[PDB]
Amino acid sequence: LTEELRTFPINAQGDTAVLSLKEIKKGQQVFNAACAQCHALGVTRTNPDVNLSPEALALATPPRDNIAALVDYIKNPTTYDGFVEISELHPSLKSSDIFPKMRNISEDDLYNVAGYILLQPKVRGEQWG
Amino acid sequence: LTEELRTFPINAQGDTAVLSLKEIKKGQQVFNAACAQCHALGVTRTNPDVNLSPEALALATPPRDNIAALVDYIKNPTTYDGFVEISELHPSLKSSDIFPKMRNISEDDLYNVAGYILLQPKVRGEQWG
Ligand code: HEC
Ligand code: HEC
Repeated sequence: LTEELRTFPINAQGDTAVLSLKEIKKGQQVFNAACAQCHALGVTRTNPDVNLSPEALALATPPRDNIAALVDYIKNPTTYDGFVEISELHPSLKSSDIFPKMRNISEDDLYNVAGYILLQPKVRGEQWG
Repeated sequence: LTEELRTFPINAQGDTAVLSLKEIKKGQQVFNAACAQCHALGVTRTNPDVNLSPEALALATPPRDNIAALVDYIKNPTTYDGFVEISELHPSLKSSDIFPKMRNISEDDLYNVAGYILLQPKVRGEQWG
């Protein structure tokens, strides 16, 4: 896994960040623990269109195709059109009541899961999402 | 439990229906199995304002203060302002994927749970919601 594949847009301004492989291993864990229930393989079980594929992410509002945007999303989940807050029903830090796995999640983890999500299509191609 | 307390508005047109106590016992079961996780005591764990109290229900869009409206809600969940469908994240029949307890739910059950929900404030007063 070259440093190239591990280079992702950290924000929407185009800035790049190189994540360590270790962080990605941790992102996967958090992901497999708190997201795989409805997102295994980068899909969205109950909403096929709003996937974890680059295309879907890029077309979200705002685009969720960069680490910052993905981190924001977990901290403050919103519908695809991004105008209705769904933190009450979607896993988030203010939703840890009905989502036990969100009680010990830290920014570092959010950062890692974000890198993990963005990594998958680079390595699994269209198998992801 | 007189037949009076068991008289509820079946629809928004003001029609009344008298449910049997037996049906209410069954509604409670379905409720305790599929709703108590976020609605025990008629509350909404992750959204305090959108409760199961008569006032909140009556102020929903459309009002969810009659059996038909409540049944519709479970079949097709929508935000409080009733304009965003949240069946993908809220228990419903098209949401039974992530909500196992919704796989064997029948209209009869929906009808019973609806009666149960509407019964609680009549017997628990403000303790409910
Ligand atoms: C089921 C209970 C879910 C779990 C567990 C997680 N997510 Fe989810 N997510 C879910 C739905 C039904 C939706 C669509 C909401 C809508 O109406 O738009 C989503 C969406 C996302 C997205 C946005 C996808 C996109 O814009 O294309 C992301 C970034 C996302 N979810 C990430 C994510 C993560 C990291 C999770 C774990 C912390 C997670 N989700 C859990 C349903 C569910
Ligand atoms: C995982 C959590 C969860 C479960 C389980 C759940 N609900 Fe909800 N429910 C919510 C949330 C959160 C809302 C608020 C949605 C909104 O308006 O944004 C809600 C709202 C509702 C409302 C509308 C309340 C109002 O005042 O308008 C009703 C009716 C309702 N749920 C009934 C049920 C019933 C019946 C079940 C079971 C079949 C159920 N819910 C299971 C989380 C849950």
